[PDB]
Amino acid sequence: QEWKEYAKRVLDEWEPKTKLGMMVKEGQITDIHEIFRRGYQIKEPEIIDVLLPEVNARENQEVLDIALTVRMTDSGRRVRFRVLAAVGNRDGYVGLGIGHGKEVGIAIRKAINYAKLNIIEIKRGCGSWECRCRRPHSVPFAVEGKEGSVRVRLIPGPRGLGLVIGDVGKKILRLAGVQDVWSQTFGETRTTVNFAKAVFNALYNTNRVAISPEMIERYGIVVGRA
RNA sequence: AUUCCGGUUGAUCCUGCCGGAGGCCACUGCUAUGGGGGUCCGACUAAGCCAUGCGAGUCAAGGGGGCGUCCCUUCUGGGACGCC
Ligand SMILES: [Zn+2]
Repeated sequence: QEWKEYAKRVLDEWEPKTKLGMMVKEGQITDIHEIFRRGYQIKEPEIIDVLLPEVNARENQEVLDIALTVRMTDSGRRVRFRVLAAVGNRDGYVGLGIGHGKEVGIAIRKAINYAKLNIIEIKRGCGSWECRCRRPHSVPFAVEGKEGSVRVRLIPGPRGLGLVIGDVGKKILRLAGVQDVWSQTFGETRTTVNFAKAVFNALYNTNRVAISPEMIERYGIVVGRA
């Protein structure tokens, strides 16, 4: 219950500034599923700390890309660090973020904060021909997501099959809780930022697919926590 | 595993090729304790050329002969089984 007591400490010594922060602090909101699909803005990392306190674990925190960028000036070179990171719990909830700094540590901190701010909620299940089980071990059905030039299609896979995707998408899916999947990617996958954002968009798009009431039972669809 | 990674810029995103990464066959450096199973080993260039030995024989119950043994009447001539 270390994460639970961490959440209690945050809720104690946190002073809300936004409407959603006030809702959480006063107690109108108790479960993270309430802050989604309502149009609210998440601008305080303390909200995510309180509602998903496990995202602060190192095992649940993943730094994806570190890049050095240069600005030219009459004096010389101005170096800056761009860090692309991802956080989340290994059940339904994942987030991705970008941070910039004069130092790698500052960039990492800002990227983690922005990933927490951008956290989303996904849907999991099983819709593969070779599995036909009813567990949230893979994506419920085939989805697509594109960022820039990279197009990523995620397809359900049989239980026990590893994550057949690049390293970046593999880490993102592992943080999101998905365990088995097949992938088809087109475009420049070496662009880590675009690849990660395409995987993130593909995971998010699971909520854009209309489904029938019986499909939930058929595919074992689970929203957010399981 | 229905996968990616490095490389064009002071820095970025694309198109595009090259390389890395896996499997199979052929030649080859270094090195090598065993035992089993298999449809492996002068096909790639010369279906180019070959010393020597062997790789197609069998039948005496189709036929007449020769050499040897035996049984012999006994100069006669007859019968067999061995080899040719
Ligand atoms: Zn399944």
